Amino acid sequence: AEAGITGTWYNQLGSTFIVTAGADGALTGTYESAVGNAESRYVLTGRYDSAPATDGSGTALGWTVAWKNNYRNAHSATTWSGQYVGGAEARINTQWLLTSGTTEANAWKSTLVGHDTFTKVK
Amino acid sequence: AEAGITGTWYNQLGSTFIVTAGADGALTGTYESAVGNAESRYVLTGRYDSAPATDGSGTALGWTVAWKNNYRNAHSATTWSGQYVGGAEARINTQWLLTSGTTEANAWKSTLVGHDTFTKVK
Amino acid sequence: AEAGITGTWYNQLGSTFIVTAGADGALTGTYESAVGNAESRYVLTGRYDSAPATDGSGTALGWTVAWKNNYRNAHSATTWSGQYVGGAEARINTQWLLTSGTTEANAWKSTLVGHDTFTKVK
Amino acid sequence: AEAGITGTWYNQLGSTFIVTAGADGALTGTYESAVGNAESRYVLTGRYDSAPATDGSGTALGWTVAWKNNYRNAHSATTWSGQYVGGAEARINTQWLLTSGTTEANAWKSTLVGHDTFTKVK
Repeated sequence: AEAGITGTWYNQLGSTFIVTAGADGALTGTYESAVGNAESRYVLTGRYDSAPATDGSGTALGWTVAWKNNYRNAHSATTWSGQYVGGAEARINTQWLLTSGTTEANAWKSTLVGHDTFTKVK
Repeated sequence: AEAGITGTWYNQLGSTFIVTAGADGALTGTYESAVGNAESRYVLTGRYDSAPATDGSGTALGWTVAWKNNYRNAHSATTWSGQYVGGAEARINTQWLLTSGTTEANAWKSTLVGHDTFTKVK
Repeated sequence: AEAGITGTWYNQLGSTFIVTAGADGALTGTYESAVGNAESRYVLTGRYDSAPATDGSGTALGWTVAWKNNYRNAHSATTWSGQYVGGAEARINTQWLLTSGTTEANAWKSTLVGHDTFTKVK
Repeated sequence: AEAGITGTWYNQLGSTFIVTAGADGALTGTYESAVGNAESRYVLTGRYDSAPATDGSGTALGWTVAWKNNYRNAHSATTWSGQYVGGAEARINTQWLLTSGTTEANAWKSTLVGHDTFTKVK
């Protein structure tokens, strides 16, 4: 985990994120998107639970990206929840939630759900 | 947002979290749980998208908590995605994803989904 | 369960659904919405798992509604997953997934997630 | 849709389901699982929204399976929400919710979320 999490990751839709896993469970870095009302790099922050593992289990982690930078303000934020699996073909499997700021009347339709798999190879 | 987000929040199950919304979209603080394989305070980190809003919309935000501290290591992490609505009865409505580290065979059943509403009053 | 599930249910946003729980796990009925690109009644079909329960547990169930009737065709369908809890203040607590038909390029943003609580009283 | 939906489908974990799409939006069939506290075939029921589509969009659909048959009673039900895409390599992409019957104290952890992709080839 940590050492193996640090680095560049790519998902199936062409997005990339670079992260540094800090000794005490922190994750900091940037996310560069491929889809959405995104454009350029956005700051990402999150945490991971190291014990993590005498039965080859994954390391649980999560992070958040608010879609605002100096070129765009999409009034939304996405959170990814999943686990890191290391080795030859290390990967981070996640499920995500994207919430948009809405009026109270449209709040029932404010959150989208999806999944993404990230690899060290693109 | 920001100023109105900073402070203590409580949800329906008795959990509490104290957060500080930083000028440039950061959210940092601690979460003290009521349920789970949690015990005491855990560090939380996240982001919010300020524009946020000439049509009284909510401010989108999200944060992560890895369930590890000096008393417990639950090998899991939870991410909350939602929006802040201010005013008299300000609230943060969220949907969350809790992922546990599993072996590859049980990864299909590694993530729980739920929702939580936080208020300034408990 | 079954007998206690049969009847009319109302949720917080003003929607209503009438269902009949059949002896062998079937659920059939109609859903009349309050929000969405819905208008009138739609057919609903689903299943419930009866054992259900010497430790007052809920009865797991789920159903689907395709948003097409003789007045509207929203090209979408919603599925509700949850459990029935009987008694004085019986309720059905659910989480739902609403998927819209999209082109392959927008499929990442095709599903919304939410929750609804239904009661016998409106 | 309909005609193209009728038939046998397989997902990545080895499960199979046979479905018949009825002229008026109904879906009926059986699901034979590969994972879970499942064993054999279970009845499935659902709906699809036909318009469906002059811009090659998918057909939205959903179905439910209660995990009870003459050999097992797992006290749970799963709902799948997604869309059908036809052609050479037709597929049904879905997100699912699996709810277990729990006591009120564990209801916060009663629902698992995941995704599955089904193809006509296994």
